[PDB]
Amino acid sequence: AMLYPILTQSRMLIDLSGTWRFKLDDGSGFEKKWYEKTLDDAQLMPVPSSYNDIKESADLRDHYGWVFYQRDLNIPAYLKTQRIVLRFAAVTHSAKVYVNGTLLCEHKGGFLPFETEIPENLIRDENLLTVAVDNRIDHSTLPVGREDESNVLGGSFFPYTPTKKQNKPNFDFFNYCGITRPVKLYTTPKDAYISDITLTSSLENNTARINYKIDTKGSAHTAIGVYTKQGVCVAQTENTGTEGSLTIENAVLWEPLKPYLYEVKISFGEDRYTLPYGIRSVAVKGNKFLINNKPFYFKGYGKHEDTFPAGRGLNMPMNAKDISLMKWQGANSFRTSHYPYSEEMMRLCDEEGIVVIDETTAVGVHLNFVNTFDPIEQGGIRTQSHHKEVIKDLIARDKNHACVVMWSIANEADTGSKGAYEYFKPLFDLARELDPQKRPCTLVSLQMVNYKEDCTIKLSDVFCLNRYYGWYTCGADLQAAEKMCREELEFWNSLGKPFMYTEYGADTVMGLHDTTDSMFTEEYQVEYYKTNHKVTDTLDCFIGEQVWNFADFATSQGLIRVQGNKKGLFTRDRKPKLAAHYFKERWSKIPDFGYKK
Amino acid sequence: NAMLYPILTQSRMLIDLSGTWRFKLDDGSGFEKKWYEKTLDDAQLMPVPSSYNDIKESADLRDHYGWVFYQRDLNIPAYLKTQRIVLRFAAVTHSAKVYVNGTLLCEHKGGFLPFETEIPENLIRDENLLTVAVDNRIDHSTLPVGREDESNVLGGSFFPYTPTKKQNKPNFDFFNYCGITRPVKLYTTPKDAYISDITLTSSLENNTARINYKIDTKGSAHTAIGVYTKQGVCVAQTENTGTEGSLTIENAVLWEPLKPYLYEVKISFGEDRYTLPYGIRSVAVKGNKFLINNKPFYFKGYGKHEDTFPAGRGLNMPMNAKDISLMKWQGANSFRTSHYPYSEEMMRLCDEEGIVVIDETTAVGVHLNFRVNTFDPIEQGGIRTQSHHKEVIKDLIARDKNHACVVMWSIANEADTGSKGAYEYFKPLFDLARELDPQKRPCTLVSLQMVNYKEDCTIKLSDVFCLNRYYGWYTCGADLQAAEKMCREELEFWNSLGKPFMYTEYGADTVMGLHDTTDSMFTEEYQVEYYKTNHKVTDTLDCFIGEQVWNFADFATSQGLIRVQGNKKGLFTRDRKPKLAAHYFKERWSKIPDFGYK
Ligand SMILES: [Cl-]
Ligand SMILES: [Cl-]
Ligand SMILES: [Cl-]
Ligand SMILES: [Cl-]
Repeated sequence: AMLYPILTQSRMLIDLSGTWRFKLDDGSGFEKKWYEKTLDDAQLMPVPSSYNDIKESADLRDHYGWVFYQRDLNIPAYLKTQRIVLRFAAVTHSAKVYVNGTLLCEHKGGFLPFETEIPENLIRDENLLTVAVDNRIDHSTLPVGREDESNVLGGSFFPYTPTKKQNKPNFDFFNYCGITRPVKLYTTPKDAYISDITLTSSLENNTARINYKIDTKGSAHTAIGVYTKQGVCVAQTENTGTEGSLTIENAVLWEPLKPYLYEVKISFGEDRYTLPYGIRSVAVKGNKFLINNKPFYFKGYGKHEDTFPAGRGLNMPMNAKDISLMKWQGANSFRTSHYPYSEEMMRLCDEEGIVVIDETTAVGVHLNFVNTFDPIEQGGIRTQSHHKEVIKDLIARDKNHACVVMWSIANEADTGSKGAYEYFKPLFDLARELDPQKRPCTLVSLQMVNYKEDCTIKLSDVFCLNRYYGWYTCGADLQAAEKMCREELEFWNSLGKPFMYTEYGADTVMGLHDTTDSMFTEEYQVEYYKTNHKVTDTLDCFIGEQVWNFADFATSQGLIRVQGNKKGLFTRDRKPKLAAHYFKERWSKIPDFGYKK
Repeated sequence: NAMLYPILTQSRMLIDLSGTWRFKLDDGSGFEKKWYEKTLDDAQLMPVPSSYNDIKESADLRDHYGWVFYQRDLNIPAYLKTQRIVLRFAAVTHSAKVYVNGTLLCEHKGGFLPFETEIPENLIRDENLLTVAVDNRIDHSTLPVGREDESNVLGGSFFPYTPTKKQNKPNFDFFNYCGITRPVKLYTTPKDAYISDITLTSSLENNTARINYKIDTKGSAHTAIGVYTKQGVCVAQTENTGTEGSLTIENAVLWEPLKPYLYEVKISFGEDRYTLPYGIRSVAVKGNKFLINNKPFYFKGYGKHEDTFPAGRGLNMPMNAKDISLMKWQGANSFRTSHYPYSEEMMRLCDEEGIVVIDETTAVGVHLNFRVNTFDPIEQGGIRTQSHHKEVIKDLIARDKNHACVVMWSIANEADTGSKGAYEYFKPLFDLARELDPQKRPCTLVSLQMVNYKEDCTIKLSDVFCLNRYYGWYTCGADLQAAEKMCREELEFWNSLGKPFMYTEYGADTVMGLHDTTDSMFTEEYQVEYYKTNHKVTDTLDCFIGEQVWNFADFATSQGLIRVQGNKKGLFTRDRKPKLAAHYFKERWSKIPDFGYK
């Protein structure tokens, strides 16, 4: 259970972000127990931020292993009358958290929150908070790191021996690590408090019924009230226990680009918590993706959390800039490729009416780009257990978001190979079991020669395809790209279920131009997209287009990465390429609902 | 006036109120209709802290004239009422009205320095609204100055036209970024006895390092002070002490440029607890030398701006750290807070990192003639800024007095200091700065390039002459031989005065990616040749003790025919990428020591 920490009449909220001490592990930090004392001979690092790009050091950017963050934590003893909690919104990839040299918690998974109470007895007059952060990835982590597998995107013409041991990402984006999202101290009443809130809605005529389950610790009485934005109470139930329901007459529905959030206020004993909440329905019916019973057409992007110089770190001005650009362009949606995004972004999307495909950290689950899904004993991928935990934690965090309409279980896994169905079926079953709203589930399909053998066909409610007709195949032959595109997409269209692009694009360096089709130029990016839409616009089961990518982003180094991935419609500093203007024109003429009715 | 930086302590809560706020442009009725009394209706959302101008894609918002309203809910525990509850605004640009529920709590003028107000506990209901109205308007009474009838010298048209809407008329180059620029926080102290200010100075005579302290308090209680090394070893302490005293620091390590050392000075008063980082060092001007720890310093660095995309002037902690890392990579040791006080987070980071700072007021644009003279009597049209200028000096020194990194106060940038009345305007301000700084640091004003440079009143006022000169850009453009000759003729006059002088600005607009082997303005090669030409002169002058370029990085400005999407004089681009000249300076500054160059 991970409610977003907020300031309330029963809950303090103390941000610990700022300038922290920082030290690379030299192989002796745990042996010499650096967490027991002030870090010596240390640097300074902003928190929240990825650490890789803050300095000018390749040894720091390309570090392998642990680093140690630390700050002083001097708090009033009178907080000891309350329950005291340290919340880590995200520490990438793995964390060990120490207060005064006592290990308080550990966490695996770099993109979801975790928390620990501080035992009263540990809090001295002066305290040290130390966070050790591990950046290493392998066959057991999500995202996956290679072990003996070859570098496909960053391969040399002639092999060489690396100077130092390094991570081997099985994914494109740069392995930004550190204290990615805010660290905060918060409090709740000690004896009785709210641990979780679950809300589902049903629309009977113009009356919404909101079913609630309020999970609590301790013995007290539970109450719930639903308020309009302007502050009018529209439903209230007292002494309701855990489960109940209530109704809102003439409810205002949350719609894409037309958001409406009620405020759901909960009391339990002395505890107070307010959750914003939008009322909307999601259903797949035939080849339609229905939001509030209307056939939606996705217009948008796969994104990354990527800005300079914080890397993956929470950047709230850029989040607001990015949503503004989305509305400027006529987009209505994006996918959280390839990890859960910050709660601050997710809550902002609820407020702004941006639809979200919420995706796990499960990218790189692919050992043949020994079978990927062989038994662990025979060398198969070792991620399924953690994959289950990620699904649990992602849905627990994001279940109440109106903006989340579909779960993406994995990106570009080896879904055309033997054992893939056996790996994924329990994960799809888990997502359907745990999501109270029973939203659609998908996996994001890698381009593959044997596409009819993609186990997505047996599992997903929507088929989500990553396809690069005119880039990774048919480059500079867009007539051949159109023919190859049509041949495959007519197969998917024949299945009668909704399908969409979750990735399609062409690397494009701003400022490169040619009137005559030429890879990496701004004009070719436009022609690539025109060619694909010639096909997709004729297919009635094709219900959405999300480009790769919203913006240029950092990646590992190699011969096909021109200082990162250049498939953005915008540059890394959010400037529009020619194709950004193309999509503004195109999306201006396509309705959010009823394009393919 | 006293403004200790808010920190989390054993006696003090610190609750950051930054985040997503509601935001509404005023339409002329916001105060008449009392928008602050209810939830903002039909509002937008805006991140705090940030400038509001670049977050959306709206020219009407970017170029808005007048007021905007920010608002958020403020639901806090009633048990905080056993403490003193304070709302701290680190900066609201330019002027602010702060309401809790329907009640005006405070008003502030001055967009770049903090202000705070206690929240009366009777005002705190079960649910509260916090509304902040923010005014962006500038004129002859604000710092920075807005033009009234004066014409646009950097953005003039060939043919006059009537603007569609009334707009601000900046009398300064940089863009008029406004909004809640820096964090808003709630903090608490004990009610009955608390620390209001701490003043520390250093004494280094007789081979003995001592810290002198003055602790200002409210209420009645006992005072204690201890000084601690980085590793937490107490090196001096006393309990039940006076408000003023001194502590000897045995084995004292001095704060040095690029070799910082900060002690932790821990103070208690009653139940209140506060910790101040502090670097021990001396600053003095003697003859033609700028002495830090009695050694002859050479400034290497930049005039900066607080400018990043998309937050504008807003606090950007990752980029602050990036910028310091780039300065150290380049071999710089210093910068100037052009043209306004910077965030406390930046200043405290400079103390931690060993970056020397020239700390400048908001007084840019004090110039009505770039016929009424700038410093004519107010009643005949002269500039109306002197009263606020005094307040800014008091507030700046009160905020930054304890920083080792601050070695000089800059009283104003490019004022009309060659005109009649300038000395009379500035003498009380130099006197005030010298009276109020407990460390009595050097004072300067930053000198506009002017034909009659020998009449610059800086000569009668300043401890260091700080010159903005553009030999090879705004004069002698594409004639660097003439630039060298003109530069030498004037800088030999300054050298003949025998006092320390330096460049605080010099540079050439440079669009990254434009090149020519043959001297051509706006190319990366010309930027290098411009600097080579200037250094041919400055390296021969024994009283020239510092070079700060204009600018660290490209930054946003008002629109016009000589601003190629902002000011392009950065050594780095706005996204902090090095131009050819940034590599030139890395090589040059690598060969110039911080001490003993001249
Ligand atoms: Cl990627
Ligand atoms: Cl790609
Ligand atoms: Cl400027
Ligand atoms: Cl300039």
